[PDB]
Amino acid sequence: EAEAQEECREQMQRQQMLSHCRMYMRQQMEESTYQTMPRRGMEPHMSECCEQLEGMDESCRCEGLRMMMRMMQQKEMQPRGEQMRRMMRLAENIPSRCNLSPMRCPMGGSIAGF
Repeated sequence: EAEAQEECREQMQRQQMLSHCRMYMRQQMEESTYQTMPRRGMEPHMSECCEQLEGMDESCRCEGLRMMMRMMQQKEMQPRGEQMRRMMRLAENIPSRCNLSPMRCPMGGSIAGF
């Protein structure tokens, strides 16, 4: 855990992506029909949160998802087994879209390219 972690954690507050992100979860509920992300112009809902990570420092991005993921469920752990289960894969895809060759993640002093 690098001392610069504070910069990351602090910035996370600014990155209030969880608001739109939370909306995305709800969107998943309604989107339960079309949830399958189409190549032709993907859903903007996901893109909304994408900018936040994308705007968040790379090293901070690692901690961001971890903190946000836990915070998301904590804020309002949506109740759903089969439905949300599918969302899991989609969830990882959201940050993939903004993901970028990460050199090192100060999250527990990663070894390889986290």
